[PDB]
Amino acid sequence: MDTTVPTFSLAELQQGLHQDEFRRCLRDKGLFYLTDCGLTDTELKSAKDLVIDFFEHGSEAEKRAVTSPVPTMRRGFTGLTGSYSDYSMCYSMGTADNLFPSGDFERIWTQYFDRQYTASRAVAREVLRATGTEPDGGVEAFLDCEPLLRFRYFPQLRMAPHYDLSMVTLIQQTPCANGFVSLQAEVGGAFTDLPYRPDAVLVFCGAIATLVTGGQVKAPRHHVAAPRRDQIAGSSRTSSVFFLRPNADFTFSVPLARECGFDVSLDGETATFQDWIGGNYVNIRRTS
Amino acid sequence: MDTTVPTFSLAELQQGLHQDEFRRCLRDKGLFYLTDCGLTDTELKSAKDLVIDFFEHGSEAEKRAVTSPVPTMRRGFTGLTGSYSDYSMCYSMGTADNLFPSGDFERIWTQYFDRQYTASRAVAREVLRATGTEPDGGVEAFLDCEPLLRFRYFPQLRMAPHYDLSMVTLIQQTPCANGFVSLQAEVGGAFTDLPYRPDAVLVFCGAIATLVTGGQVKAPRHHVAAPRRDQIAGSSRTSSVFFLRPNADFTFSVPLARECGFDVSLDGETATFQDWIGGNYVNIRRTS
Amino acid sequence: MDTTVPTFSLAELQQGLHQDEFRRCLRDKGLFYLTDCGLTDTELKSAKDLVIDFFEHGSEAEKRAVTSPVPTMRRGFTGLTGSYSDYSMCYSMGTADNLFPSGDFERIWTQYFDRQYTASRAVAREVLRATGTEPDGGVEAFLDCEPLLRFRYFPQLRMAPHYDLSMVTLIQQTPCANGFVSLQAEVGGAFTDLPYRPDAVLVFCGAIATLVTGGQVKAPRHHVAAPRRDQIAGSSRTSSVFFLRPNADFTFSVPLARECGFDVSLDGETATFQDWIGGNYVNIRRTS
Ligand SMILES: CC1(C)S[C@@H]2[C@H](NC(=O)[C@@H](N)c3ccccc3)C(=O)N2[C@H]1C(=O)O
Ligand SMILES: CC1(C)S[C@@H]2[C@H](NC(=O)[C@@H](N)c3ccccc3)C(=O)N2[C@H]1C(=O)O
Ligand SMILES: CC1(C)S[C@@H]2[C@H](NC(=O)[C@@H](N)c3ccccc3)C(=O)N2[C@H]1C(=O)O
Ligand SMILES: [Fe+2]
Ligand SMILES: [Fe+2]
Ligand SMILES: [Fe+2]
Repeated sequence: MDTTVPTFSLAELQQGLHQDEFRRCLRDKGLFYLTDCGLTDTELKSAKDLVIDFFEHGSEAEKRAVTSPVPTMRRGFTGLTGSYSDYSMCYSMGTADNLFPSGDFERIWTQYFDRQYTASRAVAREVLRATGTEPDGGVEAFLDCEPLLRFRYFPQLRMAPHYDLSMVTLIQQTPCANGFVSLQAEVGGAFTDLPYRPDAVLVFCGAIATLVTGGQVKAPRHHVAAPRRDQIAGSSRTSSVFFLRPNADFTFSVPLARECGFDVSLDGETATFQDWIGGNYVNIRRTS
Repeated sequence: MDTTVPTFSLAELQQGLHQDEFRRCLRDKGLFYLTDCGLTDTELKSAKDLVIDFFEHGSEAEKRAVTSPVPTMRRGFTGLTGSYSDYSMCYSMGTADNLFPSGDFERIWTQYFDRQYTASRAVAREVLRATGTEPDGGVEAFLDCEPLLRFRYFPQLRMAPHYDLSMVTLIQQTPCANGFVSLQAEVGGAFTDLPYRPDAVLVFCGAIATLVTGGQVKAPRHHVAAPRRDQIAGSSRTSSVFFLRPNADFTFSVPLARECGFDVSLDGETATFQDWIGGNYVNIRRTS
Repeated sequence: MDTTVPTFSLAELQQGLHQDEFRRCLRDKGLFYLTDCGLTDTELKSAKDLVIDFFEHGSEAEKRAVTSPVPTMRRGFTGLTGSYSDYSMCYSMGTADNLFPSGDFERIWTQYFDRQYTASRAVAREVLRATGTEPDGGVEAFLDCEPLLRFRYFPQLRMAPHYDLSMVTLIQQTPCANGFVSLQAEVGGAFTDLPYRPDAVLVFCGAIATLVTGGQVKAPRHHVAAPRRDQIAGSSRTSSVFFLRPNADFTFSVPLARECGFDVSLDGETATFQDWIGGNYVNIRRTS
């Protein structure tokens, strides 16, 4: 195996190009960079700009006003002697129930969310087409789902190894000033760098892609590294992480789940996502 | 915001005093000290006395006889080369299925439990009244619930940051001989000391208060710190932690849950506590 | 209490010998070594031989071909700059859906699995008989279940303290060249060594034995230690861990569960294993 993380143009895939390369990428790697999907650096920088201003310059009171009463990191702001936000701050959003610091932030972030949600649906549609997969209930009902967007600022592991439990996850990063590459994934049994690319988004396949396709798609393990010390000046970083997550009522075959590695304890022949994961979303999982 | 942790007299709240102060405390802080609730230092010391004697002087055989066959810390004693109890010992009780080292311990601990359970119900009734909340099924059925009391001796973080998943949690501590203040909570985005007060109990609102009230009550994050070394002589401590926990069949609105931050994966319009958390109680949660 | 970990011959127990000793062992310890159960060192070495050859000498491509697309450690190979397998490698199997590196490996490992599954059922039948226990639905339907076998190579804690959630767990180890004893369990409130025995398998009772027997069987806590440094040359080791796990539909009394320490949040009077643990198997649990 070439252990190179590939790149695909969404526009080209949608035109039927690179069918074998894409399908083998999904089976053997389960991650790739995606160009030509409507996600520019320019917009990343505009959404990034307005939230970073809020993180640095918003007051305790303004933060409070967009903090959920339970600290779940589902919507709004999460700071996370001193503060939980010493380590990192988060801003989360979905298709509704959002908490916005102002009308300007709302306009920018709604647009950014919608662009990520469209791209995510679109790449997912290609993963399903590439694998000949018709979800129970059909493709469009499956993709009209329960996305979660989290943007996270890290001051100068960071994140332990895990796989995602999404259909797909779209990641936009900003680079470390000092060049350190924090995001890593297992490819060919070894940890491969996943650097910022100004022209592309990183796609990880998650365990729901494995499930829905009957095991035709790998859900790779990945983690976020921390610098040496030679590299701990200018080591701060941000990431925009978009989880395309199924509806609670997403239904699948139990015997099929078993065949691809899922250690289910489910009686009978079909089950729902809620049956499997329970009554709260679980976005990530460790192999341990 | 004043980030002072307030104190309320339960007797005064029950007479309708400090309505605005209490309601704003619940919304903006979700914790407070409570006086005038039937919980003296004297009784803490009497229950504390008899269990500490058991911890230090009870034999392996006497410990065994009040240890559950599965090490869940639900009832009885939990020790928790050498032993799991090197780090800490626990004594747990509920409204039934209790394991008591003797008739004297049973009398003292039953009375102590009942006083904490009454106070917990009583403060919870005030939180519900303050927020205009009628639980599905009514107030009294909601409060006749599944409490758990755990008393824990810590030898000289200790507890990672979390919020509780109770309606309310009542905490009585004994101080460190050397003055160190181990319990901390986020208030105004910063870690505030929560010291022993001889005349008062500390109340944390938990995520069930947030849920049942439709988001009118904050569930604060809190953690237990460890000394410096200048403060690691005389750093042992004890805490009595009373979780007022809903019945499995406690029913709530799914859309309402979503509106206040709960990242539910629940199909349809109502759900039960068992639907949400699953078939075992989960007492605490991290934001991570 | 004698805190010696006892040994029983399965053949003798099946003939009705040592009834009191066995029953008191289950109640007070919940672990023992088992001889005369069809599990030789010779076979351990033959299954061990062929998998260790695969771990050291199988290629990336051959590993890939027996790796599940989701990294669950349910079937096949789990490696677990550099690799997740730097720390340890795993090989997992069940009664079906297995992934085998070759016809020779398959023959050897199928036979090894079957021998462990037979021994596990057989010792479990004795635990149930010793405690006068008839599972809902009868003994044989209960024991025709969902086993999982994991073989794990550890290079030179390792495993945090936990109890198992199996009916029983059978452990075959190979020793450290340097004599260090990694596996430890709580017996008499203290950590007792559990060394390799060439003629015997180690049996841990799990929480399902506690549950099904109404609390007549202890589920002990255990952990895997790491050497000093004087003992970190020749500290690598392997273990074969067989979990005899109930069917999803295993049914028990909720009030009875409560009586023995299980902190269930289950409405009504009976429940299933799936109700209690959820839709994925959970093999181990910490007291924390
Ligand atoms: C590696 C990842 C793709 S998944 C991981 C992590 N996951 C989350 O925050 C997610 N659990 C979350 C969303 C909303 C509320 C609570 C929590 C995240 O972000 N990391 C991404 C990254 O580092 O690139
Ligand atoms: C911060 C807290 C209010 S909640 C936290 C912790 N929680 C538990 O022990 C509880 N999970 C438990 C009860 C019974 C059986 C198993 C476990 C506890 O005690 N700490 C309190 C404290 O330190 O003041
Ligand atoms: C102490 C133990 C008896 S249980 C513990 C651990 N558990 C597992 O690997 C098990 N969770 C597993 C099986 C399959 C897929 C995912 C995970 C294991 O192995 N250790 C044994 C040991 O060290 O002797
Ligand atoms: Fe991830
Ligand atoms: Fe707590
Ligand atoms: Fe174990």
